[PDB]
Amino acid sequence: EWTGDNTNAYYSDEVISELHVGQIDTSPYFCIKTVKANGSGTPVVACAVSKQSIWAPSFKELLDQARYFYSTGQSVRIHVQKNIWTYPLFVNTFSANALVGLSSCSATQCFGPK
Amino acid sequence: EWTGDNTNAYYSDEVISELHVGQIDTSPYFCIKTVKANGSGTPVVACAVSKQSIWAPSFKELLDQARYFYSTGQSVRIHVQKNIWTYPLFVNTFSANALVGLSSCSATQCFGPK
Amino acid sequence: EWTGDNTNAYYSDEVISELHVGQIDTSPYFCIKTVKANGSGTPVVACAVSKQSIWAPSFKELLDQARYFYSTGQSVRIHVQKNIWTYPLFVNTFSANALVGLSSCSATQCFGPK
Amino acid sequence: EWTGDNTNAYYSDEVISELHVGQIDTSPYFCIKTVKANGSGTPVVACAVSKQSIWAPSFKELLDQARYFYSTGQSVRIHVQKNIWTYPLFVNTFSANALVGLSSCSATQCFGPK
Amino acid sequence: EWTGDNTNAYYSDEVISELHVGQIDTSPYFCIKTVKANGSGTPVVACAVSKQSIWAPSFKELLDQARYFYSTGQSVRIHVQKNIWTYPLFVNTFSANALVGLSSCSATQCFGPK
Ligand SMILES: CC(=O)N[C@@H]1[C@@H](O)[C@H](O[C@@H]2O[C@H](CO)[C@H](O)[C@H](O[C@]3(C(=O)O)C[C@H](O)[C@@H](NC(C)=O)[C@H]([C@H](O)[C@H](O)COC(C)=O)O3)[C@H]2O)[C@@H](CO)O[C@H]1O
Ligand SMILES: CC(=O)N[C@@H]1[C@@H](O)[C@H](O[C@@H]2O[C@H](CO)[C@H](O)[C@H](O[C@]3(C(=O)O)C[C@H](O)[C@@H](NC(C)=O)[C@H]([C@H](O)[C@H](O)COC(C)=O)O3)[C@H]2O)[C@@H](CO)O[C@H]1O
Ligand SMILES: CC(=O)N[C@@H]1[C@@H](O)[C@H](O[C@@H]2O[C@H](CO)[C@H](O)[C@H](O[C@]3(C(=O)O)C[C@H](O)[C@@H](NC(C)=O)[C@H]([C@H](O)[C@H](O)COC(C)=O)O3)[C@H]2O)[C@@H](CO)O[C@H]1O
Ligand SMILES: CC(=O)N[C@@H]1[C@@H](O)[C@H](O[C@@H]2O[C@H](CO)[C@H](O)[C@H](O[C@]3(C(=O)O)C[C@H](O)[C@@H](NC(C)=O)[C@H]([C@H](O)[C@H](O)COC(C)=O)O3)[C@H]2O)[C@@H](CO)O[C@H]1O
Ligand SMILES: CC(=O)N[C@@H]1[C@@H](O)[C@H](O[C@@H]2O[C@H](CO)[C@H](O)[C@H](O[C@]3(C(=O)O)C[C@H](O)[C@@H](NC(C)=O)[C@H]([C@H](O)[C@H](O)COC(C)=O)O3)[C@H]2O)[C@@H](CO)O[C@H]1O
Repeated sequence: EWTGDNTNAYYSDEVISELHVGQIDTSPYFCIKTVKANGSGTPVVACAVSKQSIWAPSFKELLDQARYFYSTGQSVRIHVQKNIWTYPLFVNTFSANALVGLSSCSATQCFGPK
Repeated sequence: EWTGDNTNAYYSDEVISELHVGQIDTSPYFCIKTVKANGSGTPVVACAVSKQSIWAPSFKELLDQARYFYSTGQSVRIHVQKNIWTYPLFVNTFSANALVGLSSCSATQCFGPK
Repeated sequence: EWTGDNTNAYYSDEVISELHVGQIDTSPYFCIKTVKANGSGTPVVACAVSKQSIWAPSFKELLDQARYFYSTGQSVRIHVQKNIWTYPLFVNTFSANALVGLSSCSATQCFGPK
Repeated sequence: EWTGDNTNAYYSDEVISELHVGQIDTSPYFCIKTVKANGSGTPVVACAVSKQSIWAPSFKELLDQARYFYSTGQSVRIHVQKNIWTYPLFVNTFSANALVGLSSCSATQCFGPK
Repeated sequence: EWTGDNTNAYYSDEVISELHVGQIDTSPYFCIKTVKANGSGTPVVACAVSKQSIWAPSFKELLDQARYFYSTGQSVRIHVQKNIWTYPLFVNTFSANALVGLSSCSATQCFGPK
């Protein structure tokens, strides 16, 4: 598997606006919120939980890269795979998206799979 | 278990104002204090111990997040599980609360379980 | 093997312009895009992939160093080994270049092999 | 054992003046120096040594926390256990104080065992 | 062995001018160049190789301490042991000096072995 599989969803020109970290089922997890840098669209919520999903190996690098991007506030493309999380109250608070990639976006192009 | 369980407590629009690191019983641990962004209400102290309680496997993420929210001074929702730590002079100095989550807060809302 | 083997290629006076982090084939990975400080020449793309290639041991060090040199926008020499990644989609989204070294530069020389 | 044990000694309103990193008999170590924020008293020196003494599990948590309080220069409470390091030249260079905790100090009381 | 053995060599009031990360013989390594803050004297180049020499255990501590001092630009004392590294293409580019510790320096004194 790869972040750039067309079986994943991505969203260009996003700013990570909120950040949460917590625990579920003996696993640490974090979620981010992103909103469009130009005020449009609707927000995207994605999580990563450290020992679940096929994306578990990525957890610490994702979290670290989320934390960095969140602090600079730059334009980023956000990559997810839908319909991964299953605890109903959890997906209610956040969503069922699994974070799978982050790409910095210039004003013209983004630096990730497309 | 889950950070967002209803058996836990949360306190919104807090800002982390104190941070302390030590060791207890061969265990790294940290403690934070939080005060209302407006300065009213009663402070919240919560603690994480790296080898103890169901919440140990998230020790370092929570430390890393508590540190980041500590430096920015931003307003956050802090989540605890009360009546966890039992060494009475530890508890007297700090709390019986286990830290189990940290969410960023917008002025709108906070990005965490309710 | 060594970063400064003549079987490797390097590009001085570059600026890490873009950063992407993702997961491929159970490995967390990152790529960078470096531009000549002025606008000259063609960009170079280079990836490091946890647990993959002979350069795997250096993954975390090159990821932290890249994060730094990218936060500063300072001049660097970037060292690569060509034709390492073989997945044609990944190679077309990025490059086959394995990142193998990163050097700061002053106004005259860069601090690394050449 | 605990940072807060009355058999341990501590110092309020310190600022981490210096920071040093080295190795001694197999172990990475670091030493800090603190002086009172008002100029009073005499400097405190404290060291932590990896894989050595009962405080060894805290080495990296304590180093990260020492680095951070160093970078900010904020007022802190340093907790130590005295007479731990015996290496005569090392102690004459720094001290035999083993670093057992770090506490933030704000307008009101220092956040830690008192 | 100890950073401050008089069989080692040190230079005070230096600034970390350049940083390089790379890999050699399956081992991440890094090197630094230091110049007198007053401009006097000749640079010192020192390196740490994560798998080799008796200073291996402190590889990561020194890496983290070098990166911090390099980012503040503050004056330091660098300690090295001469004539450690043997591979001539490596020593010709950098040095045979192994990095063995780092101290922060006042305008009057350095906090470390003399
Ligand atoms: C000139 C003009 O008027 N352009 C606007 C645009 O606002 C908008 O185009 C956006 O910018 C780029 C190209 O113009 C990108 O292609 C965007 O396309 C994607 C993206 O984010 O990269 C493609 C991606 O596959 C889509 N993701 C999914 C799951 O379908 C997303 C997504 O559809 C949007 O970002 C919306 O996301 C949310 C949650 O709101 O877009 C593109 O957004 C263009 C859109 O058609 O409308 C023009 O008017
Ligand atoms: C197409 C199809 O329907 N195939 C079916 C599956 O629907 C079916 O579903 C799985 O059954 C398992 C047996 O209980 C599990 O319950 C699966 O859900 C869990 C899991 O254990 O893996 C339940 C668990 O509570 C979840 N944890 C959290 C924090 O939410 C996990 C977790 O969500 C996932 O591990 C991570 O996300 C994913 C999707 O990877 O999901 C359940 O899906 C299964 C047999 O019952 O196989 C086919 O028969
Ligand atoms: C009077 C008495 O000891 N009764 C106990 C039961 O309570 C006991 O479960 C224990 O509760 C104790 C206090 O009532 C201690 O918490 C026990 O051990 C420690 C531990 O080391 O694990 C002691 C230690 O002081 C505690 N650390 C701190 C910072 O307070 C820890 C820590 O609190 C643990 O995480 C427990 O907290 C929770 C809710 O998980 O507990 C603890 O075992 C039971 C078996 O011990 O039967 C009686 O002996
Ligand atoms: C005699 C005197 O000091 N008079 C006043 C004091 O009111 C006050 O002195 C210090 O004020 C601090 C509060 O900000 C602390 O209360 C000091 O108590 C401690 C401390 O640092 O917490 C208590 C601690 O137990 C002591 N540690 C040890 C090993 O004994 C330390 C220590 O004695 C001092 O920090 C000095 O140590 C060194 C190396 O310098 O003190 C309290 O003493 C302060 C208010 O203005 O100054 C005087 O005016
Ligand atoms: C006011 C002004 O313009 N300049 C002064 C200088 O006089 C001063 O020079 C330094 O003064 C220091 C404190 O007095 C030390 O004496 C320095 O000597 C050492 C050192 O770095 O610690 C002593 C040390 O033992 C020597 N190391 C070895 C292996 O011999 C080194 C070494 O010789 C030098 O660093 C030169 O090395 C190279 C390759 O360049 O010197 C002394 O340098 C100045 C700081 O340089 O700051 C002002 O106070």
